[PDB]
Amino acid sequence: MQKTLEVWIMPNSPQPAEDFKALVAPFEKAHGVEVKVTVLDWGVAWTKITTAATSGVGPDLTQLGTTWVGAISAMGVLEPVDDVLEALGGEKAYLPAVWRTTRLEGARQATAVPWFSELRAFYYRTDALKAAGVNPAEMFASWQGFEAGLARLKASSFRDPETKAPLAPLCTPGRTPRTLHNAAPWIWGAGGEIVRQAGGRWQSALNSPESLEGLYFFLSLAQKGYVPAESLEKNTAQIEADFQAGKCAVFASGPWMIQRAQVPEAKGGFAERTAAKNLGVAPYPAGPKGRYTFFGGSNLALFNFSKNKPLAKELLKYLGGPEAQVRYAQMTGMLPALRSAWSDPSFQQNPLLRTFIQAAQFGRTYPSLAGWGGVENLAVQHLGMAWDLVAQGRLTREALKDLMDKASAAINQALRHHHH
Ligand SMILES: OC[C@H]1O[C@@H](O[C@@H]2[C@@H](O)[C@H](O)O[C@H](CO)[C@H]2O)[C@H](O)[C@@H](O)[C@@H]1O
Ligand SMILES: [Cl-]
Repeated sequence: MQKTLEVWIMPNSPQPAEDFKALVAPFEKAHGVEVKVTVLDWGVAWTKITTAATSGVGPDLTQLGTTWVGAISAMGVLEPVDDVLEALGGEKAYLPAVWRTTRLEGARQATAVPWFSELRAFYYRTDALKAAGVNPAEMFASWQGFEAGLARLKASSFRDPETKAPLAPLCTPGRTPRTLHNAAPWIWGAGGEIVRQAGGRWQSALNSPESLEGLYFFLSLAQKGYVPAESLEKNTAQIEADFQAGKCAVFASGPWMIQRAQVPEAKGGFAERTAAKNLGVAPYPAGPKGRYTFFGGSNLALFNFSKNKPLAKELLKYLGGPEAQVRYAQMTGMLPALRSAWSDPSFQQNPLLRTFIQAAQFGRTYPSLAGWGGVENLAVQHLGMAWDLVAQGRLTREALKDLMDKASAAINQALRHHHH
């Protein structure tokens, strides 16, 4: 009789269950096991996972967002996977920002195996920068170059061949629960942080001088006319759609847009569009205190009530390992989490994907706190109010400071009270 393993995943790929079943079919055959997959919507998965964790009933493996690893690990419900990670090549096999997501911050044992990385870089219209007299090498080198490039893009008379209208210089979604990930590289490039250990415990640093310098630099680009009114009312998918449709000269996204530019609109791509034929990528520009690439993605964890921890760890080694890494990155439009897979020809032969791997060298993640969930909720609430002021042209350094002072009080309260 076939042995059984159960895995919970989120919708990472176009046919989530079918793709995952294709991914693991070789493992199934090699180990005489049927891997049962259950797909959870991103918005319901956290509660289903915490219900599994406290009830002691659930799958053998679950996908976790990198930002969830601290909270679940602090519940004491995850099997240590230092063995699996040593098998896959240890600390040196991962970018440091990815390695940080294998455990609760400061914890003795690893509780999650890196599966795939989300990262962000700037897509840009090669045609629009040429017409505006902007060298992408200079525009994406520094904050000064970035803003000077947007000023040249705003002044340009260039029109999209299909829309027959001007392009907005920069699009950024102002209506998203993931708004903190778009702010994070500006906070970081100014020498700031969302949280910092201050007198030995974690506190908000959103109201630090450096955090406020970075956030004002980014949010003030909208107030200067570089981001349209309508973008601040849109979500991540709607901004991708606006770039595909020729409305934006520059926007931040992940690697999946490259594949989408190769596929016809009938298959959900944008190969027919001017943007697909005039596509550039550059990493985030260097701020005054450094250059940082937002990293996220997903890991896999083993529940300590699993009835077959040895076979589950063979599946973690398979999913974390070279061949499965490349294949699942292709399926999902993400990067491999395993650093050795960044040298696969399927990343090396495409110049746009080579640029993503250059951006990956600056990768940075949030601290893996047990309380991260509450921190991010509160940060997003107050960043939402800051974007609201941007819409009215009423974001001053003082109004931003007042909002991040409110966020910091609330975050510090949440961090003190986190239940164990
Ligand atoms: O906040 C949970 C996790 O969110 C992950 O991002 C997901 C995107 O990659 C996917 O495209 O959309 C879903 C639905 O909005 C996102 O949740 C991040 O990659 C993780 O780092 C994060 O823990
Ligand atoms: Cl941070």
